[PDB]
Amino acid sequence: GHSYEKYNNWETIEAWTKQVTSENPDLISRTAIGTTFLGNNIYLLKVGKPGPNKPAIFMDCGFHAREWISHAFCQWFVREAVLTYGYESHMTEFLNKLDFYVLPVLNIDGYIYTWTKNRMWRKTRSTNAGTTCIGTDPNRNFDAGWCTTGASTDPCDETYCGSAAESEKETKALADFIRNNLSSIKAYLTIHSYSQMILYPYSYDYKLPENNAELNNLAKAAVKELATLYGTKYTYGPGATTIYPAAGGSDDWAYDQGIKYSFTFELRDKGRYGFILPESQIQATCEETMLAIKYVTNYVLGHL
Ligand SMILES: CC(C)[C@H](NS(=O)(=O)c1ccccc1)P(=O)(O)C[C@H](C(=O)O)c1cccc(CN)c1
Ligand SMILES: [Zn+2]
Repeated sequence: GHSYEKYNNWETIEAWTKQVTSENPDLISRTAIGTTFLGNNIYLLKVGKPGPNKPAIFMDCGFHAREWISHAFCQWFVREAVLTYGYESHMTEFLNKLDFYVLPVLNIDGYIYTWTKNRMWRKTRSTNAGTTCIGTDPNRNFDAGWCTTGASTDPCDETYCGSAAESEKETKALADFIRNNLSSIKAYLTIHSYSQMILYPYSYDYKLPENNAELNNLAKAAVKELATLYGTKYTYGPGATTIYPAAGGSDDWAYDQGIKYSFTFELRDKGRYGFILPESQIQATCEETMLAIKYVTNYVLGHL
């Protein structure tokens, strides 16, 4: 069965998306936005109090298969939203005024592979012509300085950028959805681990975003709020200098679409456990991360 303080396999997460929706139809609707290479359904949960128009914030988890705390956070976020609506002032206004588009797992095929074969798998599980090597790095597969830096053109490498921008069914599905709903999406948030960072554009170039000062002030405030809960220290800044240059990322691509608030989160930890974060830290990690997400949400709403 499903637990919010354990890592859940896809079969369980899938059944969870159905159950949590069935149990909260006045706050959640579920749609599929596409299929993965291996035929799994890419679910999207629209969280919020239904109403005409409504702006939105898009958040995805599970870009990279082995980053299990990411998948855990999207689920945690959804429960928080539904349980506290009507009782906590901020979440109530949030869900009244806007929708969160939550995509609990993008790279489902890879996630399954980490459960069944190799816990440290990263990429998708699509085949590549002319080689036995499997998979593309989804966060090198977007049309943002595609494959110009921090990427590989070799299918056998962990940062393979693919045959072309959006060559992967999953990345195409996400890009198609965001393009189809551009007018309403005001912020883009993508969840990864590990390193304890909040990153903003650009990662494919050392150039700074037009609203760099605002984004830095936002990231700084968000990390301060996150630390209030358990003292967890994050760093923040543009992708290229805060971690390293990496072209083709979803956050850079979302920003260049005109989504002015675009962030990558790198959750716990700093490398003691790395990708293999113990389930005993799921609760604390998700709790402090909620604070930063809600802070960003509060800000974005005030600057519509
Ligand atoms: C521990 C994390 C820092 C992950 N890095 S990693 O798995 O150790 C790694 C190791 C070797 C090559 C590429 C990535 P990540 O979440 O996978 C970092 C991510 C990416 O590589 O896609 C990243 C890096 C630079 C900029 C961004 C923002 N678009 C995002
Ligand atoms: Zn990642």
